[PDB]
Amino acid sequence: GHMNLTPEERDARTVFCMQLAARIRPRDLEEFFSTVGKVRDVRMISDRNSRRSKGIAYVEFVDVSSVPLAIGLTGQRVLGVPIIVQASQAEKNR
Repeated sequence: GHMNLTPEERDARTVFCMQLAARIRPRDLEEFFSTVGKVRDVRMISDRNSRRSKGIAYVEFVDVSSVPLAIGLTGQRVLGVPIIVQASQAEKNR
């Protein structure tokens, strides 16, 4: 349980989006959440190198409660682009 929020908790609202298509746009992820949510910014790895994973992005949400929202979206697949439940959490707790 929380008691109060932290400034650094806002940093952690980001959602790691893995399993993505080689040819996804940055917007394809922000759209996919905007239907139920609000986006702060879009930190898509510029996946053009043609030799790495080719299926990753990090979307900054504006809201803590959209992290467990985004988890619940794992089994959709826009054009063939599902998302992992992973979140962009950290190996830290107080």
